[PDB]
Amino acid sequence: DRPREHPFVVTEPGELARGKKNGLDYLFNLYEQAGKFLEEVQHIAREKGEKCPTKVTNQVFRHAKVQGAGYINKPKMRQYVHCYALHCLASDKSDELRRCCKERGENVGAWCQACYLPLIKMAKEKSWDIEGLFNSHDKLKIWYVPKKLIQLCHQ
Amino acid sequence: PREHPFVVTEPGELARGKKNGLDYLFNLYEQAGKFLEEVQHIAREKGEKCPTKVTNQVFRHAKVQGAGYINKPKMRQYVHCYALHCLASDKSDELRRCCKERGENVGAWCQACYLPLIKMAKEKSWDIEGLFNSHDKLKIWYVPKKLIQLCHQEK
DNA sequence: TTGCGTTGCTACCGGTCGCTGCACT
DNA sequence: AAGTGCAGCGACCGGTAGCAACGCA
Repeated sequence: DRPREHPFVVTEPGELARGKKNGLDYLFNLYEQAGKFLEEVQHIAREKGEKCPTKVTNQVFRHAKVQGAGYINKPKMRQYVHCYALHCLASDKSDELRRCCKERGENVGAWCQACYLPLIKMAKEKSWDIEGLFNSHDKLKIWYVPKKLIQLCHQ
Repeated sequence: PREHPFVVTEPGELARGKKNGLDYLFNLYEQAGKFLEEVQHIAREKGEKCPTKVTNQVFRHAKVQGAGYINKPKMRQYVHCYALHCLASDKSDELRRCCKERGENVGAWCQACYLPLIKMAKEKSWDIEGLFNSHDKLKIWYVPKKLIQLCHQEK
């Protein structure tokens, strides 16, 4: 029971998946879901007067799992947060990057390495990486900055 | 079961009854060492990765070897003090002898053992890692976070 | 006995490498 | 199916907060 899911594959905005595979608009939505689990946990925290998370803790993951959403797991969500960042911040540029990678016949893996360079430049436009994630956008607030992003960002 | 609480001691000065001295403390790392030695060897024979340092595996090893008394959090707590004993036993010992006068708790002994360390961080251009890497022992012990930042703050 | 403070160490955090499982010749 | 290439996510890592338990008041 509770089986594995089929791989992601690069899509244009709006585009739907090719059967036994998933699109990137799905991927983004997943994060939004995670959000709605953190919402649920936070409520379960006030009641029972426990400490209120503010971010995605392993708890939340555990929680999604038990309500049957294992598809929201820790390593995946980290694997692709750099991209969720891109989508949230400059959906414009995410969208274009998706097209480019689409018509160049890229796999999802390349996309990941690709999505880095814009973010870097966006940081150059600003300064503090954390700032961006740091409650800059209500959606990106709940997620931790990845380590790699931080070090490389300013180099 | 739960080890007798640590209590500050001069060099030598074997403690008595329901307590353990600081010489015993340091002897714990010495032991940990022989466990890493044992692990390293096994890995070779089992053709797996041989660690340069004391990893969760080693701890687990010892527990099996009935030496739970060597555990992760503890060693970490006191890792900074051991550094001193290794590097400048001279200075460590004086810290200890003084501490017999005031008869403070181990908590004090620790949070104080730092001052002399950071002093050594100077001269060596705050290359703590190098410093640990210098001694034959210590090598096997990951520099603690506090030390880096608490040193870094001064910088 | 009665209660507290200190501290040993369970138990879990946030991170993530690299093994499977899966999709195809 | 065996073989290869991808990628999901199990299965740990290194850290450390904070509860019990013990030893002392």
